[PDB]
Amino acid sequence: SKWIDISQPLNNDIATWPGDTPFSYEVLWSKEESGSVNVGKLTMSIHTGTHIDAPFHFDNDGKKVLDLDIQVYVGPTRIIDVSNLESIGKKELEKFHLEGVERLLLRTSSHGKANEFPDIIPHLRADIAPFLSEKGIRLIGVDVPSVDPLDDKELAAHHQLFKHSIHILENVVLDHVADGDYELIALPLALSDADGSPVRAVIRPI
Amino acid sequence: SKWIDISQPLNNDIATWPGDTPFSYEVLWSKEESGSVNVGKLTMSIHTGTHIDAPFHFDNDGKKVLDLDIQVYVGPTRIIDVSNLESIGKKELEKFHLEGVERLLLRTSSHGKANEFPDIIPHLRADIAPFLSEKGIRLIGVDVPSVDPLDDKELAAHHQLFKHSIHILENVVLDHVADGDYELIALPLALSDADGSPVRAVIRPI
Ligand SMILES: [Mg+2]
Ligand SMILES: [Mg+2]
Ligand SMILES: [Zn+2]
Ligand SMILES: [Zn+2]
Ligand SMILES: [Zn+2]
Ligand SMILES: [Zn+2]
Repeated sequence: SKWIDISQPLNNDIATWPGDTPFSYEVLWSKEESGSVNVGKLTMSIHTGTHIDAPFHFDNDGKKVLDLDIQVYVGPTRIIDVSNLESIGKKELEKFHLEGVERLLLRTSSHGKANEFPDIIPHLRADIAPFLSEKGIRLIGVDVPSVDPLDDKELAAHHQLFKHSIHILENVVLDHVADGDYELIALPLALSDADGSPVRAVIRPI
Repeated sequence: SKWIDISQPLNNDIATWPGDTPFSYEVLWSKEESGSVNVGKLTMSIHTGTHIDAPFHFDNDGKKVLDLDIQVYVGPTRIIDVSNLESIGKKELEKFHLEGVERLLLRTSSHGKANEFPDIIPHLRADIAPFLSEKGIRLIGVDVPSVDPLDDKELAAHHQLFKHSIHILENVVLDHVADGDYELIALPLALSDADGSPVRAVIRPI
């Protein structure tokens, strides 16, 4: 079975958090100019497109990207539909059979426009974290830019998730994939000091 | 079996090519400033650390990163030792068992210092490409910054490899891994317009 891309295309039209570094890929020096190669430059916010958060993003004493365990970001994953819900917590996830699940992707289908930043999204409620952690879930992914409300300064979901050893993947693209079981790859770059990393998230049906 | 990291750590001390953008990770907004999060800004040449080249790097009409087939960058890989050789071509690879191999990583052990740019490296000779392609090899990886000599402006190996449908992975770290068969992951970011991408390359022993 083929790997399926669930990442947002990265280009100058992609949205960012309000005021954050705009995405920029540019050819600084062309093959015609250099006589051999197109020399590029990439400038971006960490939290652009499909990406993972490190605890340092919301906790000054939290792990940086390179400290994160790579095993978390590769392996069996379950994908479920949680569309048409203002927020997702224990109550909403109790209806799913999640025994033995290690990684969980949530399709909210709430936004899905990579080149616009949403005004509101469905967030995850804090009680989701003990619930998921008890099941053995080590990674949660969402198809929106955040696990907390866009205007929230407390970031209760970010904090509680990492308190329970649950890692965070944001802006996956899931409208073209069915619910069910897959193998996931969503590896951070080896960034020694960073608060997160863009990733190429892909999945393969089991 | 656990995944093993074969990527170079990315930080402000990493080496770059002569003439390339220096690597920069900075915290744009501190948690003190934003009131909630540390937000990072990443500026880099795509040919920094462990990365893949897109044909657009050396051919104006070549594919950009997002156009590359993701299947090439995930799957069975063989790792072999080609240390203490000034250059590697058909002659040097004939002695290896490579039947059915799809992806090949070459340990030159020539450099291995991510924070220094080498003065000389072992390059791949152009006759490597028809040889590897005939065996079905779709990806070649090296533990140095280039498949061509550092001062070479023609980039014969880059061109010939692509001419034979062989993709290119550079700056893997292989000094801590044994020869043999593994599963490789080395996925480019979903960069619409780029000449290459940093990757998180990891391997798992069969
Ligand atoms: Mg020229
Ligand atoms: Mg603390
Ligand atoms: Zn984020
Ligand atoms: Zn986040
Ligand atoms: Zn390169
Ligand atoms: Zn190259």
